[PDB]
Amino acid sequence: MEAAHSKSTEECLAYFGVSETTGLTPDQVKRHLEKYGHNELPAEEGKSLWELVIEQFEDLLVRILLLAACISFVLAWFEEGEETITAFVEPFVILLILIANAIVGVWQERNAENAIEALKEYEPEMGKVYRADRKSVQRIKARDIVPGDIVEVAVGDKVPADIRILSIKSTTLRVDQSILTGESVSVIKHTEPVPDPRAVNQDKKNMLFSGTNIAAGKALGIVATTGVSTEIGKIRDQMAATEQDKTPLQQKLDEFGEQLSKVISLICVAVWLINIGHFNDPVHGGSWIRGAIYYFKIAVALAVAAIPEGLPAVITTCLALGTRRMAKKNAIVRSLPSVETLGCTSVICSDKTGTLTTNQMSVCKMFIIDKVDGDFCSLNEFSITGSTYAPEGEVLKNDKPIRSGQFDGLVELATICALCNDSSLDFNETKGVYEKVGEATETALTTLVEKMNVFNTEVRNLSKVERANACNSVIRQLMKKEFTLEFSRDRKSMSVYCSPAKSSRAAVGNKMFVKGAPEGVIDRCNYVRVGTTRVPMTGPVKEKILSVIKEWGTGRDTLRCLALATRDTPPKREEMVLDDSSRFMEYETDLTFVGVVGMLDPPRKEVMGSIQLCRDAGIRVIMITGDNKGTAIAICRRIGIFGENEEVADRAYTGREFDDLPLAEQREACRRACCFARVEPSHKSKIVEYLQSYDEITAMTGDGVNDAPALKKAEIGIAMGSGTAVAKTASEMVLADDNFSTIVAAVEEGRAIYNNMKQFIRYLISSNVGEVVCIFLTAALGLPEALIPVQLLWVNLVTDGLPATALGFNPPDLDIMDRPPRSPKEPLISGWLFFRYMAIGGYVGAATVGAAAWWFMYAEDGPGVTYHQLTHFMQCTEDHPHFEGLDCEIFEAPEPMTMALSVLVTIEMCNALNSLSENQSLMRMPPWVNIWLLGSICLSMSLHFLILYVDPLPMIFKLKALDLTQWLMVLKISLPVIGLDEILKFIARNYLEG
Ligand SMILES: C/C=C(/C)C(=O)O[C@H]1C(C)=C2[C@H]([C@@H]1OC(=O)CCCCCCC)[C@@](C)(OC(C)=O)C[C@H](OC(=O)CCC)[C@@]1(O)[C@H]2OC(=O)[C@@]1(C)O
Ligand code: ALF
Ligand SMILES: [Mg+2]
Repeated sequence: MEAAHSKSTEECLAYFGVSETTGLTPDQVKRHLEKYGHNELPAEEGKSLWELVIEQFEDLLVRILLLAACISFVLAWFEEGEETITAFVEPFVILLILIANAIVGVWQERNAENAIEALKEYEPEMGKVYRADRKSVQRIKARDIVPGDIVEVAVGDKVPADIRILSIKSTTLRVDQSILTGESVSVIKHTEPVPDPRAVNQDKKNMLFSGTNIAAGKALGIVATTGVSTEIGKIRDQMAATEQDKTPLQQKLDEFGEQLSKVISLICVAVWLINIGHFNDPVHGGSWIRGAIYYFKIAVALAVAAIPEGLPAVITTCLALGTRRMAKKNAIVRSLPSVETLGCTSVICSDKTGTLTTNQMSVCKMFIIDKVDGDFCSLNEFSITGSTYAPEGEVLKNDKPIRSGQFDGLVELATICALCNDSSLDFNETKGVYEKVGEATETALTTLVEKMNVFNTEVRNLSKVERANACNSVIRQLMKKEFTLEFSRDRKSMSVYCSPAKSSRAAVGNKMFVKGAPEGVIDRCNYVRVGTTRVPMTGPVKEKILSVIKEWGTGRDTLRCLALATRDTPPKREEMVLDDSSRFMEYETDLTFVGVVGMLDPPRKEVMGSIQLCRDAGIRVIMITGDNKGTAIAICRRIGIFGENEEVADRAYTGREFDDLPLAEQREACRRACCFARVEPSHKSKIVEYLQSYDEITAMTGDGVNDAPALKKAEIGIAMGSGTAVAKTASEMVLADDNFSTIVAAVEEGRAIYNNMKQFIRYLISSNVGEVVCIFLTAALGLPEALIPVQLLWVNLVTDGLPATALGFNPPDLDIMDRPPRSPKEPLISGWLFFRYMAIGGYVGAATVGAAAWWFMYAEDGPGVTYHQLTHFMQCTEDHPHFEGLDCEIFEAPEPMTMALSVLVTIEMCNALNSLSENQSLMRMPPWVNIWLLGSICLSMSLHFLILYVDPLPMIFKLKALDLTQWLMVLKISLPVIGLDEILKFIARNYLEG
């Protein structure tokens, strides 16, 4: 039944045609079970052993790299009897690399806790229903419950399905709806219909939602919806499909892969445009069965030269080290790519209760009557320090430490708070902190009495376990609580009947201690406490009291105010009907006013300063809470979201107010307003979505189950350490210390890491640019293979793979948190830098080829072979009278290819030094700052020498250890790339922007 809250109790029974007295018939259960299904959220584990491997090769650059491997494999059979020592190594290596990068990712992604499974923990196993089978209550499986079942719930039970309340058996039905609102405050329910068909969950006070637990009371109701048709089902549904969108950096890499395929499939064709002059002459020495292989030998040569392999290993390494670095800053990272994304955060959507606050009710203000004289009435106001449930704090009279035991009014005030209280305080020995037992608004009273200590009970020597209820127990020893007149809706108040300790039952001295809403209580007061004396409640007195409650109730404070009064002469114990709540108000009349306490969920001390740091960083903070707007706006003023006296008429909306706005004005409101209160779980994710339509990298912080849809939807989901498991499993990061200042340091790292990532991304790509040009020349000019598609691999894995990771330890800027967040669409290479790295790629491509061609023309151990005959390396064993010189097997020798490799390697060792900064010369900024970069380089060099000397290594790379004559030439070609960029750096900082 949709919108059962809008219909009456009798209208819901008619919808299913079920008797409230008997229940569903076994026939009715059969039909409903087939129609609506089982009351159960569908489990979901998308990650399987096979499907996690398939998605690894879904990358475009992987597909291109894969094909080459296939091609490499095909072109390995055909080989002579002098070079057949190695043939399958290149394809084998490509395949191995492909598997390794893919395999590592799975291990760093498969290890993920399923959020839906955690959500199903809020699904009870058993349920209590009434059916036509047996007259007694049947306890069956909760999944066997169907819409129409007459379900009974009691105190401590967990609500199985979304239920329309039929009858409340107890006086009141208190319900904890923290899974939907994020507030643990008990909600008093009723059976009256809620006319508004668009009312939110906080408004549906006649409904019982699945997953929630009964705080107190017994009730009977009818099932409205089951399974995914419930409010907790809507949470489950929003936690499916594409859980996380690609990071802005991944979008840049995906943009790179797309345009890279447009180039390789054009350059190969560009070479095809060149090879025309050879097809003219009628030659049958190289038909179509051999002349087409030349295009596949350059395709795989351009593939490994274009695709920046090794980069997935460098990024993963840098991100893994960044996690451990942030781990020491109490920041647990569950998703590595979210690190880069957090640095680009411009908007932080935050939760109020438990996140911005401590989720621990604290009484901070209280006043009693000072003196009364006619129209004059002064008060004794006090302030209480402490933001936790712990008995740590003092009472302040005009910001002075004054003992509460002196004031007789405070002695009676503490007495009421101790007795008229169904809750207690407990010290968790495992966690080492004080926790509440019962109602939060009641444990606050327990904590207050402990702080006050009106009888000066020596408690500084008691253990923390015994300290919890020390001062409260002292008061209990004075007054024996006979019984309590439980809370009523017609009263908005609660009283307890107490007799003096060690006294008869027919004795005189019993008292009733009342606690409730200020309006109703004060109106039922006819007297006023002045210390130990009593004066009549007059006009001016009542008005003065109501005035202060008005101030504490609304304003910069906005406190939950409770009035405290006692019945000096209560009815006799026998003349009080306890089975009738309608008579309780008459019992709570002729009261004597004592005092008023004010309580609130206090903000954390490190929040206001943190938000300011976010504002200084160019990041705005928005509050999205399920709490009421009144406290929401107040807390916003307390932490700096709103001004102390700023007009926020059009800067704060409720859930219902937000739903009334059209889609256009809703999207706009997310950019204007900063406070959204009394919202459903779906509202939070919708606000994030709207902000993501402005291309804003938005983050989400929370701790509750109702935050899960927003935590998942946002780019960076942040969960509190002392929060729910659902919140953690649906988040990217977890604040272990529960500090909001941790986020500031996390963003600082996120910006610092990316800047270092912004360097070796350029370093590896610029290397690949020089490799493509190198292959483009030798393929379209006539020269033999200068660099084979096997050497490049080791270059883009070990030679360049090490200095790239070494650039991840570059010293970050000092003004990194004084600059607004970078644009998500900001390109890595554009403008002058696009031309700068274009010249470098052309230099490396030229330098490399020249080196291999230097071993021919101007050589020392090579045959003088000029350019007029060097390009025709194919015509040697088939054309001798026009070409002979020396040996025929010289073009495919392991000597000139090593010369090109030695230059390429040495250049990248120099290019790594140029990649230390964007527009800062090496002369100005010392190259010896990063000791790690020198190190990567040295290791690589040795490796570059290790790959030469150790004979079983140049066997597969076709290399040769250069002598003094050949090496020295390398330094004379690679080194002037330093001065090349150096000028380019000077121009960009003297003609553009430094
Ligand atoms: C590595 C091999 C090169 C040849 C290549 O294909 O990359 C291009 C291409 C894909 C882009 C270009 C390359 O374009 C060229 O260099 C033009 C080649 C013409 C030569 C022919 C003349 C005879 C990048 C490399 O140019 C240089 C000059 O820096 C910069 C940048 O790339 C980045 O910022 C790195 C992203 C990982 C991209 O414009 C990028 O495309 C866009 O999506 C970006 C944002 O990616
Ligand atoms: F703690 Al909330 F909305 F879940 F403020
Ligand atoms: Mg919360």
